[PDB]
Amino acid sequence: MHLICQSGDVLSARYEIVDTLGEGAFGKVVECIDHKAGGRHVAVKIVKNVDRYCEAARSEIQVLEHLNTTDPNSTFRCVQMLEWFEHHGHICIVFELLGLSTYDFIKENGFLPFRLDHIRKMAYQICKSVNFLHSNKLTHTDLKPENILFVQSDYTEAYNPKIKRDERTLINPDIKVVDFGSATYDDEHHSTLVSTRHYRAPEVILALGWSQPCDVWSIGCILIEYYLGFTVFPTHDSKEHLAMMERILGPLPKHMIQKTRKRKYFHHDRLDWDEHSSAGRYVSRACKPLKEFMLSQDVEHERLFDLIQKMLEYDPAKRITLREALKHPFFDLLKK
Ligand SMILES: O=C1N=Cc2ccc3c(-c4ccccc4)c(Br)[nH]c3c21
Ligand SMILES: [Br-]
Ligand code: NA
Repeated sequence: MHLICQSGDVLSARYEIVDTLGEGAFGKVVECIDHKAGGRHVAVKIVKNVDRYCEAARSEIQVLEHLNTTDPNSTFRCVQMLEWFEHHGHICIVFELLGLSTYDFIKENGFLPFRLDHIRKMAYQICKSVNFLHSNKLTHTDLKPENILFVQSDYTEAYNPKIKRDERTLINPDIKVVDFGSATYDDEHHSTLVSTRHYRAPEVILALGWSQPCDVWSIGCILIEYYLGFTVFPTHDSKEHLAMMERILGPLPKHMIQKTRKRKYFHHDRLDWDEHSSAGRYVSRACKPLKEFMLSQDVEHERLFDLIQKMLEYDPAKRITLREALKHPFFDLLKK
């Protein structure tokens, strides 16, 4: 891929590569000049020439033709796909050009959180967008801050005496949702494993089956990360992940424990986790009950945390739907 994704390379006798916007497992996304469309900049996803990513790219193209036809104006803020082509055996998907991902903005700003009023707007848009998917018999399955992009990531920058550091303040917090290569229709095969680990729902970890509610779980994780500026379940070990969950949210429901095929995590229907081991003391000291993460007792913080708590309901059958989430009091300040 390195040989065809360089600055200056031309794709499909039309798109001149400017630079790389980001890289993933799948390949990379590059900003290009569209020399046919008078020099307009676009984003081109160059997909690795590897079966699993080719297949996901083909699936993404189908999902986006469906979504972009149903919502041609992007009222529901899914990214607009413009075209696709093949270039030296790589599938390339052209999209409208967006700004930084919400993840990169956090990272570039030194892992500082977003302001609450921005979180409120971003959350509403994310819920609206994913609800539109949920209304069309789709589950995204891979929601994460890297897949939520600012329409424009421009910021103002000033020294802030309070934290004795320069600080970027986002100008326009409008977002779009990207990456529909894992999105699954209600009547299609469900992989056992979905979502990036940190955003993965307990029903997925426990291999209990999943559907739209697993997106809601991922959104809860995203919102807490927007609030705090860091990932709340940063581990790569499933058992430790579940231990973190229990410290933050309390014990898993017994019926879910009883149903799982992943017997290895449990012993006599409780998590098989030594709280006094090294890893265990770390989980106790670093994690804590969800509400203790609040940085203020002000009612707007309480409202956000009530919503996050409901999104992080363990039992997916009881978890708040995005339809209900859009009516939550946290969003009242957006409404006339
Ligand atoms: O500007 C864009 N218009 C569509 C699009 C899709 C994915 C991206 C990404 C991206 C996201 C996750 C991992 C790697 C890259 C960036 Br950063 N910019 C993108 C755009
Ligand atoms: Br980015
Ligand atoms: Na998770």
